[PDB]
This record gives sequence, C-alpha cells and structure tokens, in this order.
Amino acid sequence: ALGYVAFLERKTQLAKAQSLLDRLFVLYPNCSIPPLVGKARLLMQAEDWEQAIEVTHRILAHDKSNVEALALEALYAMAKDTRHDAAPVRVRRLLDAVRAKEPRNVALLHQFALVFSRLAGDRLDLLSLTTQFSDMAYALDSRNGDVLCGLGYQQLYR
Repeated sequence: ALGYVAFLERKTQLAKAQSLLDRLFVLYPNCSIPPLVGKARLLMQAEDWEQAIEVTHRILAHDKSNVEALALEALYAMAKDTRHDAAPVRVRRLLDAVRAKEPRNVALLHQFALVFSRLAGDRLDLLSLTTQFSDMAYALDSRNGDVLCGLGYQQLYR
C-alpha cells in the first residue's frame, strides 16, 4: 500500500493517501514506524507540522529511542516551533541516539552530517553539537571528499 501511498503522495491525492495511512497504522500498529512516520511524512508535505510533531510525540510514546522520531522533533524545533533556544539540548538528545543507531553507514551519515547542521545555522551551541555530527562522518570515512566538504561547510560556518 506504501507504493500506492507514494503514488498518491506524488499525485497529491492526499485525501485517499491519508485514508490509506489511517487504515495502515490502525490495522498494523505492530509495524508502527512505516505508516506513522509516513503520516508524519505526509503531514509536513501538506505542511501540517504542528500535527507532525504531535504524531512524533505519539511515535516517541511507542519508542523514544527512534532516531527518526528524534530527528522529526529536532526538525520541528527548526521547522515551525518559535521556541528555539532549548533546541541545542533537544538535538543533543538526537545526537546521542545517532551515535549508537548507525555505527556502520558512511553515505547516509555524511549527508546526515551536512543536512542537520545546515538546519541549525550560525547558532554556536548548535554548531558545536552539529560539528560532532560531522565527526562521526569523519570517523567512518575521510577519503570520500564529500566528508570533509560537509565538515568544511561546518568549518565554513565556524
């Protein structure tokens, strides 16, 4: 159904797309992550970010230790919430989870390093944390020159 979800999300037939989502995590709450993040995916695609973080908190209820839940929350601290300044501690919570969740992935983590730092900006408390994101990207590989590029982009913002 996710292919049909992707089919309807591309077509922006979100009335039938979201109905497919709502009959996905209700019928399949055991899987939880694919449809509920998928609803949280669609909600911010329909720009319903205030709903998406509430879904994320519901996802956090099922499992707080999900990086995708902690990324969505840290995304909402950057997307819509005008209550930032606690965010460096909030993204640190996400920063701890990414330390243990992917100690194998070079390609995803390099993009994860440059993306989530570019969310933050010139906030040095964020910049101190988000550079450590590029540290693990540097930890797994450095011969791929994009790794020092994203870290250098942080050093560009440093």
